[PDB]
Amino acid sequence: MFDPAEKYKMDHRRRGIALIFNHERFFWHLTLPERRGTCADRDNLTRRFSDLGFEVKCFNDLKAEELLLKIHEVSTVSHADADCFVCVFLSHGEGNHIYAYDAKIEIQTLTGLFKGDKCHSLVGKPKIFIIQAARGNQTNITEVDAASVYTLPAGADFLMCYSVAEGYYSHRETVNGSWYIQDLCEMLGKYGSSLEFTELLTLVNRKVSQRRVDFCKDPSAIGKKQVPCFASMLTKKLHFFPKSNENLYFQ
Amino acid sequence: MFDPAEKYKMDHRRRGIALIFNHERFFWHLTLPERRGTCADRDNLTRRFSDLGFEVKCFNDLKAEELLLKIHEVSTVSHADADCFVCVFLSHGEGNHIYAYDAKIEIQTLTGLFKGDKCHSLVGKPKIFIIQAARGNQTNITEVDAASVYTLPAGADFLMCYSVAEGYYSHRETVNGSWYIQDLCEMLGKYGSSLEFTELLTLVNRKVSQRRVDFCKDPSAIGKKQVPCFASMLTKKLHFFPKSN
Ligand SMILES: Oc1cc(F)ccc1CNc1ncccc1-c1cocn1
Repeated sequence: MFDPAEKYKMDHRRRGIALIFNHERFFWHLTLPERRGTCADRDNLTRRFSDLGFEVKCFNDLKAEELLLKIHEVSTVSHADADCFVCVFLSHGEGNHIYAYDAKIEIQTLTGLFKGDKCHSLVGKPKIFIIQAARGNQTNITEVDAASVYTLPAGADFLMCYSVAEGYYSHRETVNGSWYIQDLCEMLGKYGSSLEFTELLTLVNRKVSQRRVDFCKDPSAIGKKQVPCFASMLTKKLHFFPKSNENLYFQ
Repeated sequence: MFDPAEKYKMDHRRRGIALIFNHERFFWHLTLPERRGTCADRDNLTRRFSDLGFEVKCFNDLKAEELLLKIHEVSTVSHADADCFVCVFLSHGEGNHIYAYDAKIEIQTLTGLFKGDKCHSLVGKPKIFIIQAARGNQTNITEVDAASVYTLPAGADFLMCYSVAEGYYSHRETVNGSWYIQDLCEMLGKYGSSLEFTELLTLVNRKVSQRRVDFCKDPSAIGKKQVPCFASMLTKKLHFFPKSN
């Protein structure tokens, strides 16, 4: 019965939830810079994921306790009537940690909450994480952070998506937002509803790698390329085809 | 004129080289077990990559010096007339290291040799690494190792492919070979020449995740699932369509 073109089942009543944890400022005693532009990212993401049928829930500058609570909440709610789950971090990070407002959180513990064992409603459905996180270096300027967050995998049917890989650099325009998120969102706009999601993420890798970094306003920001990646542990093709909502309840 | 279905150019004279570093035994003072079965893997890989047009070059139980030499050799030869480059490690590993016969080698330094800067002939062409490596635990039995090798990325136009992810377990049958390699090679056989390579690797993730581990001859090998992954830094679709000659 084995099928090389098998797709994830994306015919549930609702598409599912897209969390967006958005971090602009941090507690003084962490000594991390403002991520001026992260709001463009949040809004651009919010729009593109909405037009794909996600209930988008944004959360600005949560402390560790608040963040762990809101994400544990979402893991224990039923996704039984949902196609998939998306979770997005716009912050600083280091190694296997993302930064909340007040301290770092182990990424494995956030993905761990949606592992088949602990969230039955999502077993066999895609769990996509998107992570725009790097090291805080210290009108519209382009700021550049060094890659810092390990490009971890997660578990069966997870897709981990990363702004930048080891040895490369992450770019954020202070008005237009992160290079990764701009190009992710451009591709979501044009191709989200037709293309297989990893096919799309590959276009994002081209779009971002192709961005030139030879003629730069800061002389020290020259020759710092951005190459994003993704770690697929998906088992099927993933498409976000428009859902039929013609005389149906999808709330 | 940006194109969402853009493919890597796979119309060069030759397909390219597939290295296979194959490690069965290790120096006494490392205390790592025989990988009985790794020869099935090597032969199965050799066949499937040959039928796709690769010049396959296997190397059995090289010491660190020998391995670094053979792979530096290959990085400095011209691949100008080649579609891509494949490199395969069948060994033990830990963190960001693969085991040669006599000591561990930093994976970044092996991938580093094919980074655009250092190997011009391969810039903009896919560089695929496939890594069947885990922690040596100590007729046809199924042996089970804990995942140990970090699922690293590499650079523009690299595809890093991994037998197993953090928290999961890697299986090798002592005659039939590694679960990952069996299912990789089955899929290469059936679909290698038609399917996009990441589409294929995804089938391998299904095939291997689906392998049941509830009714096992060893009671202690029960409930140890295998989930492989891949870290794509590819920028285009990758197909191994039959070359005309
Ligand atoms: O993927 C894994 C597999 C395992 F078996 C064990 C652990 C990991 C996660 N580690 C990483 N993953 C990707 C890039 C870097 C790391 C890294 C570097 O240092 C510490 N971690």
